[PDB]
Amino acid sequence: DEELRQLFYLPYESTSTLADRLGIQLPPLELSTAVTVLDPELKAKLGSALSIPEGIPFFAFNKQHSQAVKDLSKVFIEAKSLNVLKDVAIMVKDHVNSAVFLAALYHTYYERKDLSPGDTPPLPTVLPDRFVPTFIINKAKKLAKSAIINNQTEVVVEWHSDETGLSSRSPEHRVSYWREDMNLNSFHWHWHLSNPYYIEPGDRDRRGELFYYMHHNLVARYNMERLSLNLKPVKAFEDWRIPVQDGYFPHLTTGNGQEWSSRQDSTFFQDIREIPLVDSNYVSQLEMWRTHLYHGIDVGYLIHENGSYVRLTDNPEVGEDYGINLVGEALEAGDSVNPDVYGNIHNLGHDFLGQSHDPAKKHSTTSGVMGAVETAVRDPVFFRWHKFIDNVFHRYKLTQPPYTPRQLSGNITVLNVTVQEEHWIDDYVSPENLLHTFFTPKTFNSSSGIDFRLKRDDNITVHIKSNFLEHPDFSYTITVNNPTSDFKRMKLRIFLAPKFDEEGVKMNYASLLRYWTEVDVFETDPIAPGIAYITRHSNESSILSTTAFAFSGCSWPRNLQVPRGTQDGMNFHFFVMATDVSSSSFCGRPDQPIPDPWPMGYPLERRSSKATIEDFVDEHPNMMLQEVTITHLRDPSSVLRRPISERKECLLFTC
Amino acid sequence: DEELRQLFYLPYESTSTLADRLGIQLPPLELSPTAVTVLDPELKAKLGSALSIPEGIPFFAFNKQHSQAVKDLSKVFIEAKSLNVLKDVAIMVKDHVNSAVFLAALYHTYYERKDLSPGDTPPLPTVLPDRFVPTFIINKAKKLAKSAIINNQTEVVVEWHSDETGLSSRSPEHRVSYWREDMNLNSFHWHWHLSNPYYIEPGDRDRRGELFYYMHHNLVARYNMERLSLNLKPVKAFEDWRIPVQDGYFPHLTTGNGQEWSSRQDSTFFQDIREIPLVDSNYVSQLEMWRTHLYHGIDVGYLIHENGSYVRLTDNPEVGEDYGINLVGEALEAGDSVNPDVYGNIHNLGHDFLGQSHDPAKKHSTTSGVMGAVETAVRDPVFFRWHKFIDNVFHRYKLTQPPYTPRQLSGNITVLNVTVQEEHWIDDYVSPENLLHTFFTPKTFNSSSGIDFRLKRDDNITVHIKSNFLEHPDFSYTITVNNPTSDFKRMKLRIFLAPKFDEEGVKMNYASLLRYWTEVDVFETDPIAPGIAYITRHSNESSILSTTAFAFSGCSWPRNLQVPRGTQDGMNFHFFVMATDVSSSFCGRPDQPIPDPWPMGYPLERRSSKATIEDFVDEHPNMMLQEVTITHLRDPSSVLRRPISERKECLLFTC
Ligand SMILES: *[C@@H]1O[C@H](CO)[C@@H](O[C@@H]2O[C@H](CO)[C@@H](O)[C@H](O)[C@H]2NC(C)=O)[C@H](O)[C@H]1NC(C)=O
Ligand SMILES: *[C@@H]1O[C@H](CO)[C@@H](O[C@@H]2O[C@H](CO)[C@@H](O)[C@H](O)[C@H]2NC(C)=O)[C@H](O)[C@H]1NC(C)=O
Ligand SMILES: *[C@@H]1O[C@H](CO)[C@@H](O)[C@H](O)[C@H]1NC(C)=O
Ligand SMILES: *[C@@H]1O[C@H](CO)[C@@H](O)[C@H](O)[C@H]1NC(C)=O
Ligand SMILES: *[C@@H]1O[C@H](CO)[C@@H](O)[C@H](O)[C@H]1NC(C)=O
Ligand SMILES: *[C@@H]1O[C@H](CO)[C@@H](O)[C@H](O)[C@H]1NC(C)=O
Ligand SMILES: *[C@@H]1O[C@H](CO)[C@@H](O)[C@H](O)[C@H]1NC(C)=O
Ligand SMILES: *[C@@H]1O[C@H](CO)[C@@H](O)[C@H](O)[C@H]1NC(C)=O
Ligand SMILES: *[C@@H]1O[C@H](CO)[C@@H](O)[C@H](O)[C@H]1NC(C)=O
Ligand SMILES: *[C@@H]1O[C@H](CO)[C@@H](O)[C@H](O)[C@H]1NC(C)=O
Ligand SMILES: *[C@@H]1O[C@H](CO)[C@@H](O)[C@H](O)[C@H]1NC(C)=O
Ligand SMILES: *[C@@H]1O[C@H](CO)[C@@H](O)[C@H](O)[C@H]1NC(C)=O
Ligand code: CUO
Ligand code: CUO
Ligand SMILES: [Cl-]
Ligand SMILES: [Cl-]
Ligand SMILES: [Cl-]
Ligand SMILES: [Cl-]
Ligand SMILES: [Cl-]
Ligand SMILES: [Mg+2]
Ligand code: NA
Repeated sequence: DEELRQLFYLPYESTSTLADRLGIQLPPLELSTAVTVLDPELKAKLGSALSIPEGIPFFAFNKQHSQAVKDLSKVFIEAKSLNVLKDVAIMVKDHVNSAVFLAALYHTYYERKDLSPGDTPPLPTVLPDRFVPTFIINKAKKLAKSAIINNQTEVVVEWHSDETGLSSRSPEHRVSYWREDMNLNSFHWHWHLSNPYYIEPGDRDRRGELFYYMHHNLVARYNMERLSLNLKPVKAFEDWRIPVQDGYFPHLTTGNGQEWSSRQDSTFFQDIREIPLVDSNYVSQLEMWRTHLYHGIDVGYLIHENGSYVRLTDNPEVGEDYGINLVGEALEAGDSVNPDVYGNIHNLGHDFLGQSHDPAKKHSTTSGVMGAVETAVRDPVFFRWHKFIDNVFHRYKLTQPPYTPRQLSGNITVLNVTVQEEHWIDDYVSPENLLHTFFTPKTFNSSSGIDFRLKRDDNITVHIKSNFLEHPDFSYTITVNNPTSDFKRMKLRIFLAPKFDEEGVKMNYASLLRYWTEVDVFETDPIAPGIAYITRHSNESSILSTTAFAFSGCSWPRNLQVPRGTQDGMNFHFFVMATDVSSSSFCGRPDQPIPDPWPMGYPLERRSSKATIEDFVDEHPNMMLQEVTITHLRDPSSVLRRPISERKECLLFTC
Repeated sequence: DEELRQLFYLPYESTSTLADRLGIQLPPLELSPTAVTVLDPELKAKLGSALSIPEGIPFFAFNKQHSQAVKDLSKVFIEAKSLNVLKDVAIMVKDHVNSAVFLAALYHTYYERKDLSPGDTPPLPTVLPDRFVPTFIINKAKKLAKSAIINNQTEVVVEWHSDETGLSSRSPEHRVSYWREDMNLNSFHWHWHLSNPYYIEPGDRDRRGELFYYMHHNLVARYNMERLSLNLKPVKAFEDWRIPVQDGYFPHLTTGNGQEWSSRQDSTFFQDIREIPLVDSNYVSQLEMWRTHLYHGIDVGYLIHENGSYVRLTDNPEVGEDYGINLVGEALEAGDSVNPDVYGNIHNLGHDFLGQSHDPAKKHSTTSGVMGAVETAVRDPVFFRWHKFIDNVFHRYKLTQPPYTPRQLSGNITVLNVTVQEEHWIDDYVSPENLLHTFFTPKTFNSSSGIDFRLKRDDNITVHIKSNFLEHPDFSYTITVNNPTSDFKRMKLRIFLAPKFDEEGVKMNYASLLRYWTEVDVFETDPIAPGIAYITRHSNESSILSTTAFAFSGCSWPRNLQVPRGTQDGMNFHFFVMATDVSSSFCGRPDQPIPDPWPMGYPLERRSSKATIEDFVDEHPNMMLQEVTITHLRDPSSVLRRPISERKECLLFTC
């Protein structure tokens, strides 16, 4: 139902206001203004859903907030039909926190089999306040008021990065376009609502490992963006007695008029003394959880709360859990084997950072953006926290034995690899193995999210325009040989990493492990004996799902599919492996197991005796190491032939 | 001109919006690159730097560029040939000037023009309610307004409590937030600085540097009395600028342009302000060297003029010589300093260092904190730490002065008796002699003169804002004196208040009390006939007051804060009375000299060989030391007779 989709709209307005605008029939009303009557029978089913007060965000990492979303979605998910779901939504909407309501709805599309996440509205069209700076939203309300007066039905407002921080004095602001990318922040929301740590254990396959894998890829790609910008790779925030050097001022205000808290430079990670105090958590508490978890990783087993020991291995027996998954569930934490011993490090860390401006709650303040999944990626400290988290996972990966020859062997030989950018501008054909990136404006209709009307009959639409990194489509072709006498199935596994570090030194195999990111991992049609060519288009990538919002549901943003690269051209490894055998691979499918038994990111998450990626690949005929150049264009038209006039004369052959 | 007063209204709206609402005839209009007044080139050429301050930021009173802009705009207003022309100029420039700069210039104009009276200016909270009322409350008002209009309701009242801006149970400084955030006190601060701006043409005020000292000394002293009433320790100067400011402050204020005031976390360093542009920066060690230079001048008894000559510092001046306290004040503020290059601009810049300490290198595109503006700075607990430092500099200077000689303290009139009596305020209770009370009472004002709450033009909506204030009953005092001479004698009575005991319960000696004395009433009497006379003064006549939520207009110590809070059990205060031989006193009069040649606060700002105030007063028949008790009532009706039936028995005589 596009009737269902309407429930996402105008989340800060009453159900009556939404219903009036949309011609939705309402259940009985009463005065709390006009508010729906909440049937006692429905209320009895709602668990803790109503316990979260209106006027604050959904704090996804907080136990009480997550339980409320889980409790509300439970009713939505268990509704006997979509018509009944629609009725329950309409009835409860006036009585639940709006962000909790929205989170529960999105989660419901992932959990219900008769709903598709691709049919949910793009998050920025629903909660534009989460992605657009305070001053721009305020400027839009102004422009709307004037437009209505002068009988203008449309207005467009826009902004630029030059307006939320000063790059010339703040190196971290150089990558704010990427951290603040509305599609990336929405992807983060989708990931956590598709794979919430509070999910009933068993209803996901390898969710702890997927937590590791998606965030590993998120951190790796961030670093590629940093290298593209002449920044040093992100440093883990691991010594928690050192103040967080780089603060962050989000410049965001919620639809309830609540401006998000900021964090000054040089703020300490401090004990959170909650209200009530008995709900508090402490830095040395998190440190001891970390100590316990490091011990378990180092000795190769966790202790179950039931007293038994659980082996950690990424070479499991049939029916045994993967060690990476067990560590992930313990670290997030989700379905931990022992909450009392290993704790809740990653989630609470978000809340410590998000409350660090007022950790003893003396000043009656809001949380910072680290406290919410749809905003946390904006903050540079997100990536310092996740580099720490990825370090824990890599610590575990290093305890695993290298893949054996048999574990890496394959029947298919990889013979060649070529990458070709598609046509994107007249009179230019990209040389082979060269990819480009550039900035392009995108515009969306914010009136689905914010009611800009002064009075009922006003006809006003506010469009919001801003710049996004983007790239032309590209394809690649893998040439393989099947030397056997029968048809062979294979999975192609393709990963990207920069060739050089920030010092210009070639990264060895060990260092590259921290960088490999998924380009495309998929099964081919059966390969006939002999030579075959397999061609994939960038829009088909395993990391994508299926107008400012190209891909819907849970998807790595298509516009951030290619790292920025540099004006001179930046060199990347393009690793290809042929191995014997519609949702984003980063997101998984709620109702299906991970098909592939190999660990996520295989084979490039384990140590090797080989010193270089070159030496590693040379050992295996089913692996090939290709190379591409990625070039950022400040002015895309620069690729065009310039006249003989205006042509530049070079001092040293090239200029 | 009540048409003049209208210019203060709806400061965030266009001139067209104001004129339309008020039926003001407009000059020619045009469309800016909406309807805006045409600004005559002839007027523009007269405006100096007034137009250089962009719309959308506050007036930053301590900043030299902002103050110059207010001075430049007010100049045109003040020099206008008539009030009709003044109104014309105001109407014409309103669309083209920063609104806070506009308002400041207008208030200053009432002080500076002889045909205008500051008492006729609107109360500041009715003009800029956003400066005094929390963000959440203004936003709640907008919501209540929208609903009211829809339901044909022409009036709405919103209110709030201190429990909503900080948590007293975890933040001792919040216990005195009611006083620091008192809207009348903050308005008084605005008035003081616009009546006595440091940028005034030198000579157009008498002893302005000394008045800067004196008003702030009284402001700090009264704050300390409020702290003692609340079982808080007296305020500590912020003097070692290497130490982070322990107590932060989150103002919870948002301007009418939607710009939320910056906050300051606990434990924030006082840091170099690297301005944009960088050449406009100032540095902590720079301020420290100005301080070193000033301490030196104070200690050796002279300042060095920028012309190379030395200027003696003395509070015993020759006729025609400046007062040392005045010279120090002008150097410290700074205002008409003898040597800007040597003594600097310590006090003003310190406000800006503190106000920008959340982002001192301007990396994060942020706004200033409340310390940057005169109408908000008093809210911040650090205001009083900064002013305790400032008062310490002034006291350092006062201590270099020789004690008053017998001749300087002698008088013809003898003080025989002193009595204080609270007026009637509740039926069936008469206050015992020498007992004063305080309690909290609500006050309400109409905010619709400041904020346009209309959705569309024809809406009839008024938003009242209600909140609690400290208050006290009227009181009077009577001084019994004797004139033992043979002719009529005129005298000035000088009455000061200070607590008797410090925070440790120890009797404060003479030296300690110097830091506490605050003006109660200083005034000249009618000539006193030979023999005995009784002089009775009502509290509403006090010299510290000027002449409905806003009792006294123009520049006045708040009547509601005239009496320190006191305690539930009753707190004891010295009430010092001196008879000396011959429009708030804190504000002075713009056009007239200080009539009294004695230093402000005489004789209780100099050292004495006498150890106690008792010993000091006993030496002089024209001085008497009285004592009063001040008792705060949580519930004012508690003073009433209770039913014999309901009285509870005490274990230890009293309970
Ligand atoms: C911008 O977005 C909103 C989507 O909510 C559109 O508003 C709808 O417009 C249709 C056609 O006028 C109305 O029938 C609906 O009642 C509107 N929905 C709501 C909730 O207001 C709007 O049309 C879009 N504007 C443009 C230019 O496409
Ligand atoms: C609240 O304050 C405003 C003063 O600004 C009053 O609004 C005026 O009301 C009169 C009478 O209706 C109008 O003619 C004026 O045009 C209004 N002025 C403005 C600027 O709107 C309002 O009346 C006050 N409300 C009460 C109850 O006193
Ligand atoms: C409002 O404006 C839109 C776009 O400007 C126009 O297409 C439409 O006819 C109007 N809608 C209504 C209901 O008046
Ligand atoms: C603890 O739980 C695990 C579940 O896998 C089980 O295998 C083990 O037997 C349990 N320990 C005991 C002694 O119950
Ligand atoms: C190749 O295919 C055979 C037959 O399916 C399979 O059993 C074996 O695992 C593969 N061998 C190699 C060389 O990896
Ligand atoms: C791979 O393909 C590229 C271009 O299509 C070509 O330069 C190269 O010769 C090929 N290598 C092999 C082994 O076919
Ligand atoms: C790839 O996706 C983008 C956005 O959806 C689209 O512009 C482009 O045409 C797509 N390419 C193809 C051939 O589908
Ligand atoms: C607005 O409402 C008030 C009462 O709240 C009323 O006195 C006044 O007449 C109204 N204004 C108009 C123009 O009707
Ligand atoms: C410097 O200024 C003072 C101010 O009174 C004046 O008396 C003195 O003559 C000046 N010094 C010189 C040398 O000009
Ligand atoms: C007392 O009055 C006389 C006459 O005016 C005056 O000279 C003297 O200064 C006054 N004060 C004292 C203490 O003598
Ligand atoms: C002062 O006045 C009070 C009350 O009016 C009286 O009781 C006391 O005796 C007086 N003292 C003198 C010295 O007159
Ligand atoms: C003193 O001022 C207050 C506030 O304006 C007023 O309520 C009281 O009546 C005044 N007292 C007298 C007697 O003027
Ligand atoms: O989890 Cu995805 O934000 Cu730390
Ligand atoms: O000066 Cu009155 O605010 Cu420091
Ligand atoms: Cl149901
Ligand atoms: Cl942008
Ligand atoms: Cl701590
Ligand atoms: Cl508590
Ligand atoms: Cl600069
Ligand atoms: Mg100090
Ligand atoms: Na909110």
